[PDB]
Amino acid sequence: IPNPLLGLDSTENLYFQGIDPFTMFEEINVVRASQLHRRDRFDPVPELHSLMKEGGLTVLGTEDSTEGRTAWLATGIDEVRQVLGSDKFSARLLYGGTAAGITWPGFLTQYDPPEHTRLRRMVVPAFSHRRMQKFRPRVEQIVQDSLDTIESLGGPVDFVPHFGWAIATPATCDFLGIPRDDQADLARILLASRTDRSDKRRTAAGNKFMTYMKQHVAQSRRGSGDDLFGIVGRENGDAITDAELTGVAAFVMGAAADQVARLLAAGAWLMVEQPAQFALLREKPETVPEWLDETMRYLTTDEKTHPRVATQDVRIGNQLVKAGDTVTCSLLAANRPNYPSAEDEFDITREKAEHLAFGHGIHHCLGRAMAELMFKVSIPALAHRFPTLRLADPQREITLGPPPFDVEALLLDW
Ligand code: HEM
Repeated sequence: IPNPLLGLDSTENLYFQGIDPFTMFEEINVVRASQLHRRDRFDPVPELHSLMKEGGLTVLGTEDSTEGRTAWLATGIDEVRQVLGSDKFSARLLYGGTAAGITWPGFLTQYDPPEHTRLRRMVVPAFSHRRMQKFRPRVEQIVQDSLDTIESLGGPVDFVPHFGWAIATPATCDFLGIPRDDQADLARILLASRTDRSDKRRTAAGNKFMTYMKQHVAQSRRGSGDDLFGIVGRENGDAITDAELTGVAAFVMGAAADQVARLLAAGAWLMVEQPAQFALLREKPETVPEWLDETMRYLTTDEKTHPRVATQDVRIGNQLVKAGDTVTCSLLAANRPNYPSAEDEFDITREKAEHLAFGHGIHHCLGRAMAELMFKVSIPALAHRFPTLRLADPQREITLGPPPFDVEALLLDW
């Protein structure tokens, strides 16, 4: 029971007779983790910078009950790696007990070994470095088309739709063999499922997409395409279900496509904030072999991992994480440990900049090679195309939305 006589926070004060206390505990902690992972331009916010100084593992929240659950945040790189690499944490148990089945088939984030291992192993070959090599020429074409469209319009141009989304939509669609004629309507439907203010209309749109995708999966899984479905379906036959394939594909075009768009927008913004450094990339790329890793480290566009649930008591760094506790890992804190300082600042010329922008352990980003391909093609292509790229209005702050790193609009001229 919150006490609204004492405090002002709306989220913490929400109460009505018959409210679920556990739900409120979970939701408040999610809100806290989210607030901590907003950004101050490219930087951690002061609240996270402060929290980081406290130690490598801190309490986000601790339930009203005697012997109730604690939600933890891991910020130290050692603690983050330890939690994410441990077999004593579950991802599945975040969504229900041992009894509860899979809620969203193909949502790998939600599986534990052994079934996480089998499903990921089945879908892995479609996401390989070799497979991305084969995909590069198509990505290069997508990027040039987008730059052509930008140039043809004239500045100012909003790089969120015209760069991030203009690349992410066709790239993710092409990867799944989605016919060119279907892609614009699908992107529109996905927009509605991500943003519509009516939850009812949001669900209708989501269902419309999943219906299309289920049909596409059934059509493609036994055919001869180089799309995800042909590859995985030909290789695995009936061992992978239509629902599992639908789930994987939907993540690629849904959530993951949003991530790529957000990364590309954040990248374009960094280029106009650090033009001398990216001039080095376009004119002498050989002198900056590790530019990609440094950029990923600095940007950390996926600030935090999904909470993991302790399956038994476990020592993390110095603390005791009790069975049933959750730990959320701050990839942002792990990647920016020395913020602020000269050494933390973006430096394109740095030695092999090591980072956890794509996570760690068994759940590490399946699409890392794809995301990297996207970025390694798009950013240099943009730099060469528009060397004079700048903010249309240097006086105006860039508006950032809720995490993950969410550039709402990026008006650039050249
Ligand atoms: C289209 C490109 C992408 C695809 C297809 C993709 C796909 C995936 C999938 C399927 C997972 C779950 C893997 C598992 O649980 O075994 C995952 C995890 C993850 N991805 Fe991506 N991803 C993409 C882009 C990105 C980007 C741009 C970032 C930002 C750096 C990112 C960061 C992460 C992180 C941090 C995790 C681990 C989450 C956790 O441990 O809770 N991904 N990715």
